Amino acid sequence: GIQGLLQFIKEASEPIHVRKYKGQVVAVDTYCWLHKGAIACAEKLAKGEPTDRYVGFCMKFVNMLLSHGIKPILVFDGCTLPSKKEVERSRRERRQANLLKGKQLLREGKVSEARECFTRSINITHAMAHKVIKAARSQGVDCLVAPYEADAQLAYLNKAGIVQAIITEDSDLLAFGCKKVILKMDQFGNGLEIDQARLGMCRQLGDVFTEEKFRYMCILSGCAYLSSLRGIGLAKACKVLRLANNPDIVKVIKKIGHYLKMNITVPEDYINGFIRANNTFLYQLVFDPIKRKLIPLNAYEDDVDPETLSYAGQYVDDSIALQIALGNKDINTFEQIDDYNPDTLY
DNA sequence: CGCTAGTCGTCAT
DNA sequence: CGACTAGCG
Ligand SMILES: Nc1ncnc2c1ncn2[C@H]1C[C@H](O)[C@@H](COP(=O)(O)O)O1
Ligand SMILES: [Mn+2]
Ligand SMILES: [Mn+2]
Ligand SMILES: [Mn+2]
Ligand SMILES: [Mn+2]
Ligand SMILES: [Mn+2]
Ligand SMILES: [Mn+2]
Ligand code: NA
Repeated sequence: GIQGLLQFIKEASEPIHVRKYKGQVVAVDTYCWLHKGAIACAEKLAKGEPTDRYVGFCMKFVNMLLSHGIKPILVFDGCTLPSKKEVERSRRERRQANLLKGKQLLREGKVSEARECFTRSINITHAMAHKVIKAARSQGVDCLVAPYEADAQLAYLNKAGIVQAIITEDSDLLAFGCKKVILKMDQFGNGLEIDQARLGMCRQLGDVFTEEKFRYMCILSGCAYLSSLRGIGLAKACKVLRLANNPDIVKVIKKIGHYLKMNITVPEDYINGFIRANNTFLYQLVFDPIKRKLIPLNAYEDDVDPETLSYAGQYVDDSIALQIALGNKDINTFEQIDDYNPDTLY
């Protein structure tokens, strides 16, 4: 997620109701609902007791969408992306702590604080996701497990014209080049929409409303794939790309201190990591549900060698990718946990 | 002052 | 995933 991006481009946002997309197709970033839903039953999840409350939670949203003639496609995160591994480890660490300190507090009588710890330690498993998937399919709703981050899969579905809008809490989706994004959507259908075309409604951006420069700015502010330089956020990054008159981004980043009148030490690795992050936003693997095969989010340019792009996701055989996308294949064990055949979105 | 970095909350009785 | 804020320059 781009820290503070939603406030930074807030003038491009427009309150809406989802009936706006009646009779159209909308893809969902389902881990947002999953997380919110799992919080409601955190005690039982932390204690290992059985629960399916989070299923009902997600399902009231899905049913709400259906009541307004919306075709939802639930998308799920798949295998872990190397580019993101660090950030993920950090989350795990925090969760681990909040589990121990939680249990600790249960052995000190204090349950009020223990629950506040349990709510911050929930880990969303693939089994839980799959429960949501079965529940959804029982209502005729398509589900799709992304090969890697759902962000990219969603962006792809949007850019391909497969869906008209993405529902998510996550600002990243704009850096991936989503067309339309629906944030803050509640159980009634009220949300905030940001169109890519309307980023020019943000005077604060200047000419940084093109897809490329916007992406550069997001990376420079600090993202999941690369931490910012010391003291650089959206404002500074944006400013740098505004004053930037050179087309080559590397030389810009080498003169970033000059553009901001600061003494910024830029490590040589920061460049390669920037290239890495850029390439990850551009080329992260996704699954074409129509051709049923793995593809990068955008076609490889002449300036990128795909062999160097392992951090953006490893290729696997299309048949495996398909079984993962169907939610048939367990991400961890790669064993078959279900037998859904749609032949008897795809 | 604007801005970044780090801490706290998402559920729901 | 984000919102909020104390404190940084
Ligand atoms: N605490 C919390 N609240 C809301 N959304 C969250 C949270 N942690 C992660 N996420 C989002 C980030 C990803 O888009 C997705 C999977 O993250 P993963 O870490 O694999 O579960 O869920
Ligand atoms: Mn609760
Ligand atoms: Mn895989
Ligand atoms: Mn995500
Ligand atoms: Mn993201
Ligand atoms: Mn070219
Ligand atoms: Mn202040
Ligand atoms: Na930053």
